[PDB]
Amino acid sequence: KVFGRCELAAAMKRHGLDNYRGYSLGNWVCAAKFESNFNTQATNRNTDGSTDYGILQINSRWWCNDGRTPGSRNLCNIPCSALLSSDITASVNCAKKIVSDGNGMNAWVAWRNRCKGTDVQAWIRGCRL
Repeated sequence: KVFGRCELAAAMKRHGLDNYRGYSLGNWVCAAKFESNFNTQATNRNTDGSTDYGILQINSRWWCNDGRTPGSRNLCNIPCSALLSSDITASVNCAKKIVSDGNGMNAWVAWRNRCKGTDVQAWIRGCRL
């Protein structure tokens, strides 16, 4: 599906995204919109048979496998299609392993370019919270 700022807020929040590694909820919703407007089925093909899927665009050469890449590690140790179902529990689950190594959310090129430095915790406000 396609989400609604608010609708996705409380979902991330039930999945432990509020504050995790000192990133408040707010941060999360914002990387969402500038990665794929809050579109789950959304995939995007980069240059070297590389692909970023769903809600947060977790890219295949590093985190998941879509059977095809000369590199392909599956650090998140899952199947990229886990990433294209409206069941967000494979994206959030993986995000936290992403966030956990070095670069924090600065690893979501659109979070460091569009919400880093802004008033993030607004993204979350009005969504009944």
